[PDB]
Amino acid sequence: SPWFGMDIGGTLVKLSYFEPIDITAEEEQEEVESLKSIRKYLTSNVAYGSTGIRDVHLELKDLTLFGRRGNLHFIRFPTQDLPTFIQMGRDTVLCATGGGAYKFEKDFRTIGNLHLHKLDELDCLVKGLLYIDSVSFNGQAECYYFANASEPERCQKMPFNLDDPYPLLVVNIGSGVSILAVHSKDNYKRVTGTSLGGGTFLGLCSLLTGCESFEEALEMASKGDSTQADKLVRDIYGGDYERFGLPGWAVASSFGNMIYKEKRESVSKEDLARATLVTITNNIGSVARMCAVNEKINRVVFVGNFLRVNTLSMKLLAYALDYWSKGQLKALFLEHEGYFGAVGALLGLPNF
Amino acid sequence: SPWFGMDIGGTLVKLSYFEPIDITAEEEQEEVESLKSIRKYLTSNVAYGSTGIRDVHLELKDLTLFGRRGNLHFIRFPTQDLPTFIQMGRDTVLCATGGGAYKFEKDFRTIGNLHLHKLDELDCLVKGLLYIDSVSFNGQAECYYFANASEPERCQKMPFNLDDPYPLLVVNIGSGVSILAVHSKDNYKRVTGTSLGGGTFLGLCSLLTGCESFEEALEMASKGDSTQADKLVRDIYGGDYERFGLPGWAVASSFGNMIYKEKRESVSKEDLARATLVTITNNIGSVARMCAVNEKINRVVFVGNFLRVNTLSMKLLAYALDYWSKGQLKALFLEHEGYFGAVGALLGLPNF
Ligand SMILES: Nc1ncnc2c1ncn2[C@@H]1O[C@H](COP(=O)(O)OP(=O)(O)NP(=O)(O)O)[C@@H](O)[C@H]1O
Ligand SMILES: Nc1ncnc2c1ncn2[C@@H]1O[C@H](COP(=O)(O)OP(=O)(O)NP(=O)(O)O)[C@@H](O)[C@H]1O
Ligand SMILES: O=C(Cc1ccc(C2CC2)c(F)c1)N1CCN(c2ccc(Cl)nn2)CC1
Ligand SMILES: O=C(Cc1ccc(C2CC2)c(F)c1)N1CCN(c2ccc(Cl)nn2)CC1
Ligand SMILES: [Mg+2]
Ligand SMILES: [Mg+2]
Repeated sequence: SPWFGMDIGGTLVKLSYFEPIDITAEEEQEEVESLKSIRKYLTSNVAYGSTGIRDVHLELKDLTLFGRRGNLHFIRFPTQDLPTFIQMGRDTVLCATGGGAYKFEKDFRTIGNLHLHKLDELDCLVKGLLYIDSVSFNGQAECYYFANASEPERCQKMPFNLDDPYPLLVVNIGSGVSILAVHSKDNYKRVTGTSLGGGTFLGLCSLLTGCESFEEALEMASKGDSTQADKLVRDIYGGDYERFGLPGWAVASSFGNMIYKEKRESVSKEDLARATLVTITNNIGSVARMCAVNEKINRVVFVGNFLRVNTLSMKLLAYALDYWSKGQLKALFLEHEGYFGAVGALLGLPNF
Repeated sequence: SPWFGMDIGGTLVKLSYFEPIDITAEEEQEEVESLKSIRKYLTSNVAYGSTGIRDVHLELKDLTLFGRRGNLHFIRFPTQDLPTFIQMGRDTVLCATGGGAYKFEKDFRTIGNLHLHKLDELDCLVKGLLYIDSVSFNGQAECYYFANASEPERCQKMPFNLDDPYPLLVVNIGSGVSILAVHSKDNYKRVTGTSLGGGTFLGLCSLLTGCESFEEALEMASKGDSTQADKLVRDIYGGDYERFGLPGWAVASSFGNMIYKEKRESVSKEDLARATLVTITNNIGSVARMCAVNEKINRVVFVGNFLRVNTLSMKLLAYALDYWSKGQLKALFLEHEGYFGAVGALLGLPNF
């Protein structure tokens, strides 16, 4: 049977598949056609149906897992299209995590003799993240940060070493946000969460601008000016608020200029997309900073798919965490951002 | 000259006026007509122009201030209409605070010989709050909370004593949010702030629903169902998330159901007004709780005008702080919610 791990989130299903590359002559003969056509279908296509995507650039090659050499593949599709996935499956031990492992448990069991083992979101995320960093990204660092995030002429992606990764604050930006404090391989807790996450950005953006995809929303935001919608410290004070070290450019009230009808009439959809992105991102950064301070942790790693192909938000998080913490905290990012739960699920396979 | 204190915020100007009631026979004769017509105009009207309002129910009567007995009056109008206020003034020592004391400094000096003394927002808020609580609300408690905020059949406003008020976490919800830690009468700090405040509610509401006033926005929200826009824990898990004590009713992603076109098409403006209010209010509550935990303070007082005639948000804050803190924190409220900076300004008058 094929080796999958699946993280069924509120928005996206993430799938990790291990493709063995040490298939012997005897093993190839003694393999069932449906197993052969699964591997063929998955490795010969990068789009699956109309909404499935293989993130080819993330592939881990020549990985030794469970005593086999193979390639680790990373695949995603909308949770909305899980019925299509299950129907295809009805035309195997499945380790699954995320809320959808519970919600859609009965649906997966419509696949005859399929064994569904549910694993907790937290153990899977932590196990997957530590594993991927431990095997490296094909010899390159899995973890990176933005050096000199204060000056834009100097700001550049640089690798970051996590050989001793503890303690770690993990900020998981999915539909919502979960915040975890990791003190060791077996000692971690969910510190808190916020409901202002990726689904808020996408939902509000679609309401305000009519955008029809995550990528279109980011493309509108790259052309916008959030200060058209937001009220800044200088709009209230006429400059800096010296007494409390608030610069004139800080946002005092997100969307706060939209209380005036004349401003609502002149703002562009691109401006509103950017103000939505900036509002959500800054609020995540601030919550992350308060949790780091309370947990006494200075390394904050951001994961989840809100940050995929989203350099605006990454740079904003890098700059804001460094500025508002007076350099006490480092914003850290990971190449395999959205897939750690799916990997951790796959890694629970020996337990069954 | 009349005794005013003024807090010019980003959205509202708040004015406290002390009306002496011990005016002797000689003092009344030796008073200039313009001084007489000011007092007459202010005490004989409750609407001023088309946007000024005297909050008559807040009046403090027979207060002894600066060695005179008088009544303390509380008046508000939009910062947008401050030019009208200044023009009326051109047809006095002014203690002023808030950002607008700096921004509009030069405008106030167009009033001949008027002396403008700017006072810091923080000192004024703390001084005003402690003063009003110390003199009481005409013999009644200035401070109150919602008893048994968990059960709605029992939930009722009850008075709360602040005779020793320290330490105190003050959460000032204006256009944005400022959070203060008060350890004594002369020892207080701004802990942090958030830009998701009252102006966010009003700005987003106006964009999403077309509402044209704060009160209309609250009226739409009272008729709405935020779960039409928000994605709940049970939408993702199918129930509670037992492992982390997240109830199925908690919001997992604010506006997170609005990523689906069919849901955007069926949601009502009232639903979106309520989701806006709930999103902003819960985020303020969560930030307040994290700051309380980090400052080791268990009493959290909420002020500012986001909460005036807004019992939905007060009850939401009362219930959420008690629930998520497992009863460790008390949400506290004050009758003179939006006016403490204006009172504190007035109290700086002897210094000049
Ligand atoms: N193709 C995409 N479609 C939808 N959302 C996307 C896409 N790419 C990135 N995103 C963003 O990524 C978020 C989902 O991230 P993800 O980490 O996969 O959450 P999730 O696991 O589905 N939700 P959760 O149950 O809270 O853990 C969305 O809210 C978007 O902001
Ligand atoms: N009549 C009203 N008009 C406008 N906003 C109102 C009104 N009544 C209540 N509000 C709410 O109260 C908020 C303003 O509160 P307030 O404490 O007066 O802020 P502010 O001092 O003007 N702003 P700031 O500079 O950040 O301190 C608005 O954002 C609304 O949510
Ligand atoms: O964690 C969350 C939200 C959440 C839930 C679930 C998930 C994903 C599916 C697993 C998330 F990403 C996010 N909340 C707990 C803390 N909250 C508050 C609110 C008020 C106060 Cl006063 N304090 N805290 C807000 C709710
Ligand atoms: O206080 C504020 C906002 C603010 C300013 C001014 C006023 C009123 C006029 C006086 C407010 F009500 C609110 N901010 C500091 C903390 N912020 C962050 C952001 C990212 C990170 Cl990572 N950390 N912190 C956000 C900005
Ligand atoms: Mg997820
Ligand atoms: Mg104010």
